[PDB]
Amino acid sequence: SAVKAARYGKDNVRVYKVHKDEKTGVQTVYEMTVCVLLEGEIETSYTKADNSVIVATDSIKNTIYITAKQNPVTPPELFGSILGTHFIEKYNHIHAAHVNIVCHRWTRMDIDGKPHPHSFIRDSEEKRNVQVDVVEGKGIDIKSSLSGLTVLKSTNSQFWGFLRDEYTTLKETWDRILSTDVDATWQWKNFSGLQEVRSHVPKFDATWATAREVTLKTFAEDNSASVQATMYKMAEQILARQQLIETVEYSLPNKHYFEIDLSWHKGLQNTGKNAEVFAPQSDPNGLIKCTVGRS
Amino acid sequence: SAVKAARYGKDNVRVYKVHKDEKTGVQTVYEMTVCVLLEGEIETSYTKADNSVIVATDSIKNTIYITAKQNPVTPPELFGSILGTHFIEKYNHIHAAHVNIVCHRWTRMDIDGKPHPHSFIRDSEEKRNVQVDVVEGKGIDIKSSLSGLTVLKSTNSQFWGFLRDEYTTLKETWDRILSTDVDATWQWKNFSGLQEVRSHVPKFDATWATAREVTLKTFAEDNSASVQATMYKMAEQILARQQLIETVEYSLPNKHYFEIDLSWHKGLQNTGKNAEVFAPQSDPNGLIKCTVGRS
Amino acid sequence: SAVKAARYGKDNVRVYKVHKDEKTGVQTVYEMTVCVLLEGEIETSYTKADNSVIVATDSIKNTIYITAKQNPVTPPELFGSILGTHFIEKYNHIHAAHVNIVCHRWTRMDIDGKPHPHSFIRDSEEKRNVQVDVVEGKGIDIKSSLSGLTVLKSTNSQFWGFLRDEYTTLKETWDRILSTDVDATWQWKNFSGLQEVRSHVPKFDATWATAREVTLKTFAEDNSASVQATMYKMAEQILARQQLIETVEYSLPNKHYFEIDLSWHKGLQNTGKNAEVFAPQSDPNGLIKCTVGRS
Amino acid sequence: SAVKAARYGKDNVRVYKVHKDEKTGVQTVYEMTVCVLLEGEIETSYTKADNSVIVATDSIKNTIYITAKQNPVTPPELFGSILGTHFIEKYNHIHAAHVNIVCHRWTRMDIDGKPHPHSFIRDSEEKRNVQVDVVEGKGIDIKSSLSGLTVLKSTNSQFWGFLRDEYTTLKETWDRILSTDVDATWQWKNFSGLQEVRSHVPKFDATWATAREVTLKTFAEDNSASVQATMYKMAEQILARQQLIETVEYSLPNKHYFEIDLSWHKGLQNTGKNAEVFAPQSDPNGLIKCTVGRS
Ligand SMILES: O=c1[nH]c(=O)c2nn[nH]c2[nH]1
Ligand SMILES: O=c1[nH]c(=O)c2nn[nH]c2[nH]1
Ligand SMILES: O=c1[nH]c(=O)c2nn[nH]c2[nH]1
Ligand SMILES: O=c1[nH]c(=O)c2nn[nH]c2[nH]1
Ligand SMILES: [Cl-]
Ligand SMILES: [Cl-]
Ligand SMILES: [Cl-]
Ligand SMILES: [Cl-]
Ligand code: NA
Ligand code: NA
Ligand code: NA
Ligand code: NA
Repeated sequence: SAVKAARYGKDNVRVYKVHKDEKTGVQTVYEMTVCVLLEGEIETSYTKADNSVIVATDSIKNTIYITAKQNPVTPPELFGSILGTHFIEKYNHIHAAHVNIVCHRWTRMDIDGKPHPHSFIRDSEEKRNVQVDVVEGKGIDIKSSLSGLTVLKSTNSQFWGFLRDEYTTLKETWDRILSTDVDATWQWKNFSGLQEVRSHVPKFDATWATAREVTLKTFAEDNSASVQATMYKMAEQILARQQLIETVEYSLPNKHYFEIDLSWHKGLQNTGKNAEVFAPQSDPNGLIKCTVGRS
Repeated sequence: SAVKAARYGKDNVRVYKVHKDEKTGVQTVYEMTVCVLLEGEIETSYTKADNSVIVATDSIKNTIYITAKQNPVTPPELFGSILGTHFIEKYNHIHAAHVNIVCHRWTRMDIDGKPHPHSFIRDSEEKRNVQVDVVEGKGIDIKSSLSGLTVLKSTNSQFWGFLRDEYTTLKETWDRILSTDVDATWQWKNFSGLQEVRSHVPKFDATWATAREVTLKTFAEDNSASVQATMYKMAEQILARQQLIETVEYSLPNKHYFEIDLSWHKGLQNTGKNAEVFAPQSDPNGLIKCTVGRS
Repeated sequence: SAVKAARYGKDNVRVYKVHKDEKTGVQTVYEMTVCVLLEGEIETSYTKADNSVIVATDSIKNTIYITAKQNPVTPPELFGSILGTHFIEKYNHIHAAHVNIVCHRWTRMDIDGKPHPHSFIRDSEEKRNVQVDVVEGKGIDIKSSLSGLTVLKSTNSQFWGFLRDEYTTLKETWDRILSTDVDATWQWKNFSGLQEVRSHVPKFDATWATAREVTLKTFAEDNSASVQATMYKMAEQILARQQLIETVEYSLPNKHYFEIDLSWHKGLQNTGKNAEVFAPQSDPNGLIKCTVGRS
Repeated sequence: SAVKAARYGKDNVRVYKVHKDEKTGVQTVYEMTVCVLLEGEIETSYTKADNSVIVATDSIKNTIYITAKQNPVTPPELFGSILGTHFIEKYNHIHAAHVNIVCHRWTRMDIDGKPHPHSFIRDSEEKRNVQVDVVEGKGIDIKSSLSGLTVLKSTNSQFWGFLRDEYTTLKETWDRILSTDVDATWQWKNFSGLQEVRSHVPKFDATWATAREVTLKTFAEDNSASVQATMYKMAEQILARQQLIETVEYSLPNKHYFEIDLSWHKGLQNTGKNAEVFAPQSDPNGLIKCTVGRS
């Protein structure tokens, strides 16, 4: 037997950081969940009980807190690059660090029309994430994403013209509900190291904002021929707006809302043009994925 | 053996309804999860296998859809009163209906600064709920609530002066983080029946809005001496603003964020006045409850 | 405004305890989640910011650990009685303690046919719970329960003879699947205090075992006319077997498995007597409740 | 812009199947959740709104039910191979099918010491899974797994000798609790097609059973030097026992149970040799992974 691949570390490390402007009194909070997995010359911990090569996962947890104390935690693309670089520079036998960060929303409260200096609201479960892989000699690969963005439009979605055979019961339609939970990932070009990541810092927040805006506008305005077609249009625009992105991936469930035929009850009309009451379906659901890159 | 209490019905009935203004093109969606449990002269279904007294739970599900087709679904206090009244009027041997409604957020999207006519976003997991108990001869009792409103303030929360004995390790503090998931319930005065509920329809949305506003402002502005003290002030204001409410109940977890002592590492200062990085605790949590009524 | 009711404490306190027999080498583990809420003369913490009446929730957490160190944690009915008695005896102004305990399964592993001395498996998510209310001057009220016991039978369940009207579409049936998650609660007669609870210690484990056995046998052997009828038979037997129980309550979802008509595809027969493939429904579900007591 | 990768299908398809022996009266149930994603020449559905290349996801759902009606659903490795082969053979432009199956436990009840003919219990949340990738011209790749197997041992776990530096606070230990949720995957050698899979049918259930047995025995009997070391020993044995497996992967969380120092309270001794009461930690957790293959 041989170890073909090994990685280990600390998952589900919850971190909060507060920034206090002494000038203005204004406080800003950041809350994340962090995962760090390491690889390197660690095979003997598995094969020979040799713990001397193990940086304890508890020590990894400590490091995350220390790094957050001494560095900015935003944008998470920078924080994660700093964190991963740390492990491969500090430990000679560690050659890769895999850092995943989930950012939780704490949005400043408006009270009486004015931004409150130190109160916040979790205004939805949408997340901003990063995956950062720091590999000794091979630079820094960053995948940024948004997830848990739940949307619905009540009309201007169509689905017709699909393949019909002896397994098909689905009726063509020119007017349906479309609802999904958006998972969108943009993959940056490889960066040579931390100096290069630092050089692009302003692009990370801006690109996140553009991706969200494009997603929302396109969903709302597209007279959609299918989930496939709509999602392609989203990906095409993001790539057009940020040249340092190599690929954009979307993964979208099609969360079905079914018509309910009530005609058995006193001839009540609740289908097609007369559909007002629908049954949301918890399962099953369509799942549609696409990765779009440059020609 | 005797049946001392019995109730039965359909839970987790998901319902969507759309309203279409043909004038303006504007669509509005409502999505709920509904539970209906019935009581009455049904003991023999349990004791004698006599199913003749059972209105099938499947029929209850059908009724919910039919009622939603033929009536307004908002405010949920009205919808639930209509639904419960239906069962006790229609079936001679059914004498109580217990209706629980959870309303899910579908907030109209702003695209380019303009309200979109038919696209929506789930802008958080906060819910608006109602519990309606319709009892033959005893009217309609309505409890309205908001839940899942998650908030945090980074300062202006204190906790000092509490009882100290040989079980106490907690240090007094003059500056801490306060974070909670708000569950707030207001109980209306008993209504004689549907005509009376209809007569008060405008008060339901207005009171929900006031309760939310009061909760948020009070949390943000109170230099809090304890969760207990802050929540009392919220309840006092709601009761003052709506005379048709008899009681207000709050149930608030105290979701702890712990300081992390980093002084073992190079003398790093991260406690008291120097606290910047904290560890959110998933469990355990304080749980603080209060019911406030009129003197 | 006046405080009509108030309670506060610590929820979600996870506790593990190990017992080591030095004779035999055999270890036994117990794992619980505990909630303790207190009531008494504490209104001024809410109304006047008077924290002097508050036993901090952190201190409540400490107490739970200390009590578990110094006392047996099984049966949970005894542990919870000891814990609640502590608070009302120790603090003059605390007059009620409400203790909820959820016991998690750690079942000893069989390796090579022999019981292992110190390895355990979580052999399902079924829980054994207790709710203990200790009220100064009014003794100790104990509700014991099992929950999360998920069962299914593939035949010998019928549902016919129910009320049919213009809201009914459900077809009568003589052969269906029946599946549920059992929640069963037995309420003990009031106990005068801790000495009395101690006097009945052997009955707690025995009654839990009987309730589970009766539930399982009755479900498996009853040619069920309805959930209502089957659950009544379970409750009747428990009450017959343990005289110190006053009431038994069951709450049972009816988790539907629907036939799938495949006849549109090449005349495939998959309904009634020919039903082999079914669609489990996640929602909605029937919910059936009964409380049975003594005549 | 170009489509670099695309896949789509139906997720969360819940399926139940019953087998009835008319001889003996004995019924056996199977319950799964199935996901099928397809790839092929479908780019134009995304880029040109050309739905003619789409086999509707609703039709995929129908197919799953039809296939389950006409074929055995066990072992899931066979069912998934049949299902995936179907799509690539039936549709000329579909060239890959990705089939994921989660099998849920329905274990026959023992009532009075005898196996019941048609009643079942969900005896834990452990799953048996398969991932089957059927690729036109490249055969059938099957990954089998077990997941959600939760275990704990109260002693005979050690962790000492690890790297200590200025980020390390963790104390070496010779006696700790070890608890994990086992996720174990075995990857079969590529199969040329369905005839070859059929030829190995008996090996699938047998290998699943061996993997579970080896996992459980090794966990219980190993005087563990680390999670890394213990998991390696599990993987080595599986590979030794089944030659048609190419790799074994384990992913194991280290779910921490912390000592609680109670010495501040009346000198109570609850650490090291005197540790009886521990605090289970919900987060963070160690995460340890290994892929082991043949030399
Ligand atoms: O947008 C859609 N894409 C699909 O592939 C599909 N299949 N069924 N319904 C569908 N709707
Ligand atoms: O606001 C608070 N109330 C309490 O009762 C308490 N106990 N510990 N900490 C606390 N904070
Ligand atoms: O056992 C049942 N009880 C009910 O009350 C019911 N209603 N529909 N189906 C049902 N099955
Ligand atoms: O078994 C373990 N492996 C590890 O890598 C580790 N790190 N901390 N604790 C640990 N325990
Ligand atoms: Cl779909
Ligand atoms: Cl608290
Ligand atoms: Cl039902
Ligand atoms: Cl670990
Ligand atoms: Na290195
Ligand atoms: Na009536
Ligand atoms: Na007292
Ligand atoms: Na093909």
